[PDB]
Amino acid sequence: VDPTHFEKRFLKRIRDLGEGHFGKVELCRYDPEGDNTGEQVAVKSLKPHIADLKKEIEILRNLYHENIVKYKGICTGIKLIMEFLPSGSLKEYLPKNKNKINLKQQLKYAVQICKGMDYLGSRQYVHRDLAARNVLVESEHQVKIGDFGLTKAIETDKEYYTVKDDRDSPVFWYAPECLMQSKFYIASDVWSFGVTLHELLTYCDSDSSPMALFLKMIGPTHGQMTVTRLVNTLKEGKRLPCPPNCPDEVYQLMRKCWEFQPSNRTSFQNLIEGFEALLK
Ligand SMILES: COc1ccc(Cl)cc1-c1nn(C)cc1NC(=O)c1cncc2cn[nH]c12
Repeated sequence: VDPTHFEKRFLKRIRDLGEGHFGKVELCRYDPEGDNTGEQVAVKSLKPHIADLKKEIEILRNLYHENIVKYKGICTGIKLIMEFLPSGSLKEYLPKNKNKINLKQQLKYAVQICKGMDYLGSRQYVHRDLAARNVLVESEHQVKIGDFGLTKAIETDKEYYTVKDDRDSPVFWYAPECLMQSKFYIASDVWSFGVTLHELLTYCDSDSSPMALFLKMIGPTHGQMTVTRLVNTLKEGKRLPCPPNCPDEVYQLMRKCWEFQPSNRTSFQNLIEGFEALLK
């Protein structure tokens, strides 16, 4: 028997966890004994794109890191089986736990995301969807990168992957090169980290979201010119403001993620040293 092969007949749905445009994550119990004693697992499936989910499954199967959600297996069409993290994402957790989470804990979460991202980077992968909604909460002390739906492999001796299909893109988290030429470098993930760091520092407050803040800067009435206006503001050197109660030294580390040219951005290794210096 293969412990990574899950039988559909024993995979019992409890409740929905969340959904995207094409994919959904559900809480299930894998109950072969039929008595509700089986382990609870997170299950990713496509709504009634199979090729992309199969590639996501193979990517996650070969990632092994404390700050990366654990692959458990598959249910053959296919479903992706992972460990279940009941606290859900930072987007859902932080607004409900401001009393539990202080700056020091926010900076440790920041270091944790950089380590998981730095490991993905070392495996020649670009995430392309690094946002707080994709960071899962293991406990009040630990976070994990929780989804790899847009992840792509960067070729050896090549510095980026060029994306053909940009239809479901989080443009308010995207670096200028991604917006202008659909070019995804590891430095593009560093740009997205800075935006995810802004979210985490504002406790994922809806009124202060990256989307809300940028629309206040560029104007909300440009329709189809919105990405063009976004690129214009970025070219002008304009950036997301300092989160309230965020010290300048943390803001300055965030500003280095957003250097217009990919080459001038601080790397994940560099950011880790930065946060650890502030924690000590
Ligand atoms: C990263 O999260 C998502 C990614 C894609 C989709 Cl389609 C939904 C969610 C989602 N939305 N929300 C609101 C919560 C989600 N997920 C969880 O709570 C969850 C818990 N334990 C383990 C895993 C693995 N993937 N997701 C997990």
